[PDB]
Amino acid sequence: LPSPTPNLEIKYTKIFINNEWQNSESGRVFPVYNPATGEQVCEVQEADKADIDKAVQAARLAFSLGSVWRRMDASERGRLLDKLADLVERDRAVLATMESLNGGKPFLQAFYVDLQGVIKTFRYYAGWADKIHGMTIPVDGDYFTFTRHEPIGVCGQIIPWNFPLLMFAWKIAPALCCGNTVVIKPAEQTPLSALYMGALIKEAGFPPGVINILPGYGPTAGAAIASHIGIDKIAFTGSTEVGKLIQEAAGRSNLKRVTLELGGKSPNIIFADADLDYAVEQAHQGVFFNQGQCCTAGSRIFVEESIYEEFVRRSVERAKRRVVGSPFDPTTEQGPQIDKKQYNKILELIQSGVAEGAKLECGGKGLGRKGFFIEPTVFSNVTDDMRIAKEEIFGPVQEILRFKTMDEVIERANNSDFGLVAAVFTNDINKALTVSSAMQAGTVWINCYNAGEFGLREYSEVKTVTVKIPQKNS
Amino acid sequence: LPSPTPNLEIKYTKIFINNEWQNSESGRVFPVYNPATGEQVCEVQEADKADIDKAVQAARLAFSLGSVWRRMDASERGRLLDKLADLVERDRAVLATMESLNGGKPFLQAFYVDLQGVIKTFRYYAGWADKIHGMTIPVDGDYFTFTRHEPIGVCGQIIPWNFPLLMFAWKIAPALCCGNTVVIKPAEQTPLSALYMGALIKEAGFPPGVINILPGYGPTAGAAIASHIGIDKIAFTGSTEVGKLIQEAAGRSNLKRVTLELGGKSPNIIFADADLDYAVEQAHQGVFFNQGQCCTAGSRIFVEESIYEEFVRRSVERAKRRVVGSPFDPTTEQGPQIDKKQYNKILELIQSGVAEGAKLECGGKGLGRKGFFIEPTVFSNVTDDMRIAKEEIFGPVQEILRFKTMDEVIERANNSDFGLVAAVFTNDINKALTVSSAMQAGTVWINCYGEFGLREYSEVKTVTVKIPQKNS
Amino acid sequence: LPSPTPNLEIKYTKIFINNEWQNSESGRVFPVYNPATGEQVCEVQEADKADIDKAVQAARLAFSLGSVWRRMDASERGRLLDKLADLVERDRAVLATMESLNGGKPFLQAFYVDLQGVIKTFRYYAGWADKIHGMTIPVDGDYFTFTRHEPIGVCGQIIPWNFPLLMFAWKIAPALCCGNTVVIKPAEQTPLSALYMGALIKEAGFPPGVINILPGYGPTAGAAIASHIGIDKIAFTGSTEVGKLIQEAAGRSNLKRVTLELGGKSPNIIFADADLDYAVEQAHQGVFFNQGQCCTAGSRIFVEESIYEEFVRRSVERAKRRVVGSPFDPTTEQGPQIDKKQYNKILELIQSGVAEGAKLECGGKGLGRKGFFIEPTVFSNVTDDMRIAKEEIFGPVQEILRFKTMDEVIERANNSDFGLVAAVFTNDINKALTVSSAMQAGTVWINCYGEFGLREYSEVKTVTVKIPQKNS
Amino acid sequence: LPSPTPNLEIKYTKIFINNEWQNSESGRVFPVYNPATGEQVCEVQEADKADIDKAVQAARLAFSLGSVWRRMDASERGRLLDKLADLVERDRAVLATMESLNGGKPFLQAFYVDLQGVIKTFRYYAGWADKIHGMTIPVDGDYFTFTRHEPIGVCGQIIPWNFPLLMFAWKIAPALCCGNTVVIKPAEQTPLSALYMGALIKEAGFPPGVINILPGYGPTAGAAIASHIGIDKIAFTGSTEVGKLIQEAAGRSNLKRVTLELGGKSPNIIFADADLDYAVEQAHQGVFFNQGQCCTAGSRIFVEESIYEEFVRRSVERAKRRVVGSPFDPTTEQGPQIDKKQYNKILELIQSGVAEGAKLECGGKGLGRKGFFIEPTVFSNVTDDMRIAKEEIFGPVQEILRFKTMDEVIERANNSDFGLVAAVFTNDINKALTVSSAMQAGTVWINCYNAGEFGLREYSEVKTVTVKIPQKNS
Repeated sequence: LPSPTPNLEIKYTKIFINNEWQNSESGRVFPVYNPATGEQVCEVQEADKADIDKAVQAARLAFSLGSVWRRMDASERGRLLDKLADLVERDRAVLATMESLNGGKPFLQAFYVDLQGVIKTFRYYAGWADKIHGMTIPVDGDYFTFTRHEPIGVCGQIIPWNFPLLMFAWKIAPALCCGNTVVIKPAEQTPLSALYMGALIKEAGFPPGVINILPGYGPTAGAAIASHIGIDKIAFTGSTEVGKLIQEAAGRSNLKRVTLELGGKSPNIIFADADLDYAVEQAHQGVFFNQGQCCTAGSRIFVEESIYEEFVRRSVERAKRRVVGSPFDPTTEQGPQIDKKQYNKILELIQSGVAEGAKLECGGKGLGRKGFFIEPTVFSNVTDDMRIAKEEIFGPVQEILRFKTMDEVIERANNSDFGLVAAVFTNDINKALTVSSAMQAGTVWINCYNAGEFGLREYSEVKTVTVKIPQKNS
Repeated sequence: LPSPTPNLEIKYTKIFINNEWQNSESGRVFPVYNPATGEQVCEVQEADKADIDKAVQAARLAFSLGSVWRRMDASERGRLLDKLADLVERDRAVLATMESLNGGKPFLQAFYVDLQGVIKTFRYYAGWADKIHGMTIPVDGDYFTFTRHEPIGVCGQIIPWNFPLLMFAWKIAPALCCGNTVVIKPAEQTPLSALYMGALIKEAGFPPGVINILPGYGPTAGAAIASHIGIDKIAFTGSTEVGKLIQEAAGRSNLKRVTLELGGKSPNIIFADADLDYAVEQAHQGVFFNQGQCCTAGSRIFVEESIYEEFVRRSVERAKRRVVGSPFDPTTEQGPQIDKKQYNKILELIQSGVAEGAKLECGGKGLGRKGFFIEPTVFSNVTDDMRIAKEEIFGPVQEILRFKTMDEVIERANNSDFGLVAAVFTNDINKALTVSSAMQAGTVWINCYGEFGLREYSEVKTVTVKIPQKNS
Repeated sequence: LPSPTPNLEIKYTKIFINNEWQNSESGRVFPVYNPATGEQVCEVQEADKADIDKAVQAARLAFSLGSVWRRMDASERGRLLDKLADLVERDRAVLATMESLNGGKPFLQAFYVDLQGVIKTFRYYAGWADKIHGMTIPVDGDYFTFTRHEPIGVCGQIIPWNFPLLMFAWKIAPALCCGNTVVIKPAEQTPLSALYMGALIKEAGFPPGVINILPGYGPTAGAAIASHIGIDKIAFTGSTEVGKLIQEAAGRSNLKRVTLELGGKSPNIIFADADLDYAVEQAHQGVFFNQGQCCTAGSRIFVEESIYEEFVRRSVERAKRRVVGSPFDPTTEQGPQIDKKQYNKILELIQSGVAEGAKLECGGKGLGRKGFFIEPTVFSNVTDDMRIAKEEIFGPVQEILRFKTMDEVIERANNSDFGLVAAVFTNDINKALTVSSAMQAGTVWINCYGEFGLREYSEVKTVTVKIPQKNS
Repeated sequence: LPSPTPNLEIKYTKIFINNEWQNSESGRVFPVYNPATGEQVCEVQEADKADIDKAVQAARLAFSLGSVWRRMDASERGRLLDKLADLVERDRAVLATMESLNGGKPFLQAFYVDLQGVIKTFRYYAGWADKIHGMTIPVDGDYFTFTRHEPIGVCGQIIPWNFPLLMFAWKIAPALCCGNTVVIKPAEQTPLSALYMGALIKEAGFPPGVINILPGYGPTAGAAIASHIGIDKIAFTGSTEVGKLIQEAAGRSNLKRVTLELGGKSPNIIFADADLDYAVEQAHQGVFFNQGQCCTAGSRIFVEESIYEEFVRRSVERAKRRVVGSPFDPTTEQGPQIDKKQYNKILELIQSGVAEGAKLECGGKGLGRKGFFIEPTVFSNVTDDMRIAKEEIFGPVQEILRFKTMDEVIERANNSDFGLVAAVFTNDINKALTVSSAMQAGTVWINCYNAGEFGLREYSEVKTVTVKIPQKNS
């Protein structure tokens, strides 16, 4: 029975470089708004190219070949990750309050899902730190070769406003596990949760310069990370046309390793043989989750002709009963959207689909004054060539499409540019295997929908050393 | 459209040690029988303690630090294996013939199944040779520790008569892959296909003393290996009673590494939702394949009450039409059993099932004089406590058991001592996953009937170095 | 500057089954001896066959398919291991005091060496719990195979008195990491450290029956674990002549998986180019550590003819300055031996070498009454054929041997039967690399003194599914 | 005692697409020169955007879900690679000769060094084909998650003239092992060895469109690949500034996965305790191997002050006796350089080094009229700031520098941009392990220089599939 901490103070507003709280070099300060009311919560220092340069120097130094962070036993790098989890657990009440206040997401969801995840992953990568193994290879001739997994160096990290803390956790944890020093840039709307983490990082005992958090805008602070000559690696996560400018700015600078976690459609495929009670509810929480604005989920839903009639009826009854309101209110399932820019971008696409063919089953407009609330929207009779089908909506809007054969859904769901996640609902083995295997998706869910070892391969680099031996034996 | 080689000659009948063909120290010679007629095929040299002693010395020398086989590149070890597959591929006709003539298994099945598995295995492990990797561990303090995966040494191997050539492959390939030297003992009844591999091993250009093949009996040849003080490792496969005698005789000698591969019942589970036409056929092939005498097979088939009536009625029609006769004859599905000992042991168990309540649907008796043929047998209304249910029959006899709930079969199929393989037939995801996860078995097949293989043939040697200063 | 807890009373002296403190079924209670003074510390419940049976049934239940220990997320098995480490860290002073009083080992070594290891391993295996991965294999035909790494079941564990708590930690941690239930048997002389862990186990929040501790003798409680039909695996550590009886008892029982961790010599090799200051100190601590009685270390040390003269001089001065006395006294380097049985067995072998050829440089006799104290001993001019060289001494006695060439040591050090640990001291790359590779050993240390461990505590399960059409 | 095939017939000169020899779409034909004499060997069909378009369509068809190459067993992909190695082995004489005649490499070196590498690589990846394993993860909750390793798709590969046939094998083999399809572009100066491989690809019985070979120029054929909207992945190896244009043009088209393999300096470090006879020989064959023009090689050598006098005196005697001449002649150690463009670029850098202080011990000038022979060159008393030290000379020019302490060389050798390969010569363990660990390189050789699993990680993409189960047990 946990509840949000009243009179929440935003104590940490300064830039975190080299374990020190510093002001901005220009002196400029940007505003952070509560999306639930529109009201300004506080002000945060605005980092720029000058601020990045200080943060890279701090991270580069913290990484040199005599550093506290390099002399450290790998097992202890996990220990500082494990103690970080303790602090996130201790301050579970207040971090979720920030994530509910700043992000907009309901409080109970921030406590039971988001932070649970945040805590889980830190403990996970704490376990990995002293288990990243290389190999010994029996190459030809009188030689003996082996490999070390070693840290890349200074890692630029840019995240969005979707899951400010989870994105922070999913990017910080793997990097430190492998022995890197991090220069991170949280979203211009949601830097608060990332900023509080700075206090826990200092408290957990992370060597100075290891993690530098720089709040600010994208084309300013973020583009400075992408074009920085002293950064070894960038890891971006967000939108496609911003992602295209990242790899471009990297190739002209110092050819830093680029990793992108871009958006893209995510089709749910629901067959007739699946149980209706579970299939409807899991697909409803797979579109509307976190107000609908997440790259991990997908609004696109393909339903079989036989159960299409019943599916719509079940869906509309979940939308007419979904509680939408205050993020601090324990009854609310849905919160507000992030931006005025976002609020308007969704309505544009809703009113696109209205005049384009699809049937407005429920909702459509905004809920009312203050915040960026949109009443739950469900569309029926959606086709592939519609604007709502190609460009995915990033809000509380779900599309219900009709399908006949198994070969039909495969080619219709696969029709997407780089980036796909799949979700099948079946009790037929042969159907599930066929669909999951033919999906051109990174991740395929079967009878579920909610969002490892390969994760840390992008945060360490191979180093193959070979030695001449006097005589080789097997 | 392949066919057996007419007027086959068994050219290789001597002991294979150090790439030479040697006569037995005693001079004694044992017979090898054609299980389809009872006729004597040929006479093979009989290995004993003396003969095993010479074989170990050949393998110990081939494993020494200066040796060609140790100095050799890992990639070359796989090269030789790949050449061995080549030679088998070329002689696929005659090897299948030997396997058929000696082992009873019908020719086409030994060609397209057994030898396909032989060729593929050598090909597979040929690829593993230079890809056995150790690791580098980041251990606390100013240290750097790495592991080498190194061959154990002389590996003693004893196989049954189930799949004479396949069992030979499955044992030789991984051991040679890791760079060991072998002393192998093929079952007394079926040594022929193993001894031909002797020739191809020399022809492929394997260093002398790497593979030593010794035909002979169990308590003479086999037990000499298990008790031998100069053998580093033993890998046995066969009956449980003999397996218990392996580990006991190994512990009282040098404490050599033991890998047993014993029998054990294998339950086929068939739910109502699965397709009948496929289920009946694959479960039929799950019991009757290779004359029923295989450790990998499972005689007991559980069928959901709903389809039980139809399943038995289908299962009889596949046994009434099952062509049983000459292995060389291209039409025959079922060859003869291996032994008089086996032929009698099966018949005994059938008349147990008859006089204990189970319904003899078809078969039950032997076919005719000469050979060891048993006509296909289906038992209906079989319960768990019956003699035929507990001890698994090693022949062409299938049991069909009634089951009600899912919770029932899981407990009932779990109720075995140590040997388990599973087989489920379902179209339900939740049913197939919840059964496969709950089933206490080594392998579980769903709607049908590697790397971890070579872990038993190499030993880890972890080396740690003291470094001046540690950096990540 | 940590101190032993003054009036340490043994609170936990009962048998730990199913998270409850139960008495002995027989009612008999055995005494525990302080090796520092010879006094009786306390009395502990003597477990027997009937005590084993209850513990097995308790561990079997906590492992059944519906159990809380089986439904538990693997990451949360890591959570209970990591929480256990906390409790050891919190009671670090208390548990080190028990290990010093009962084991005999100096308190500071118990706090900084023994218990640090204990904590570190519980933190290391906590991390592995949800990282034990199987694999997906692209096999031929329209199929899809994957492997599951699953717990074995009930695991019997028997450890010596060498590092009572470390041995407990090194055996408990991996087993639980893989989801097993453990029945462990600590040494008759050192059960106290193990039983206190029982209190930390229940406090940590381990499900009832998951870990069962049983204190007592060898042929009683130990053999009963070995010959138990309900135990799926045994893991023994100790002497070689008891390990031989373990495999035999297992093979005549239920053929449970056997893992033996037996003794065997551990040669140090010291070349002329090595740093004399570092080499003398590390080889001295490579014999005398934990009063000499450790299977992980080794008494025999080969020194090159060039530096042989100086080595003896440096070696005798480190023994003449080594303070021996009370384990609670912070100044003491060496404690007493464990037993009257041990004390006598060491002196027997000392005076053996005196009359056999080796020169008594120092030590030789005991220190006196109360406790089993032996003064540090060094023997010069030792050959391979001596009784002290073959049968390794398990006490505070080091041999110093002479070697001429490189090919000499490798043959002389290799000459051992099953069980070796090497240690090289060199600043020549080609010398170190050729010595460490040619050494027939399980572990080799260069200029000093994991993942593969948890494989013996899990079993592979391959599941293969038939698919409509296979694509790469 | 092997020999080159006299009166060599260059039979294969056309474009290779769908196992069919096609003339160029434009019709144009470009010349291929013998670098030993300057004389024109033959005329090859000139590929361009039009030519590439067809090749991609062939590759895409060979990759579709129905295709033979897709339905094929993993082991049968290994079978084809092994048969290709068989055929290379049979044709070892002509493939070496083609390499020797076209690339300028001395025949006996090309037979025993290069083609041993070509054969051994096809053999090696044949073995990997059916051993690309995924995982099964024990993820929290009632779920079962497994991963597949699946092929990416159509792979675009561009290679240089350094090792025309080794580079071919090194790109083809891993990509084919993982089940991809290939569009490969050999260097304009050495396409012959790669084109001949076309015939052997068809002969081995590779499905049509699995390997499409296109000989041609960079800006035409090469750049058509990096821009194509239907190529999933690109692997480039060559010069840095061409690589900078690859990652950029890939990010402007379809965000295809980019793997670069650029050059860069490679420092040899020789300590006093090392054996002079072996060290001088291996460091000499380090620089001068394959006419000094290989990214794997390293021109700059640091020699300890104590032995510096002897090392020069030893190196000057090894260069004076180094027989340079005709590649077909068995005696010759060194062939000609590949280009007039390359020949000129090396000479420029030499007289740069002469005019900058360094001591010209031997060589400097070219050898004669016809071909592009430069006589073995040794520079003495070189410093870090010099033009020859920063930019690596891609020819037969070695540089010998002096150093005082271990700390000095580690800093001096680490001072490089991106690419690095190290080679230490010592008999001291503490010296070797300190340097090998501290060196900011990818590969480090100890006491040698010379000619795995991590190779195929770049040619397949992970696919996680998670299943919801009724109840989870251990």
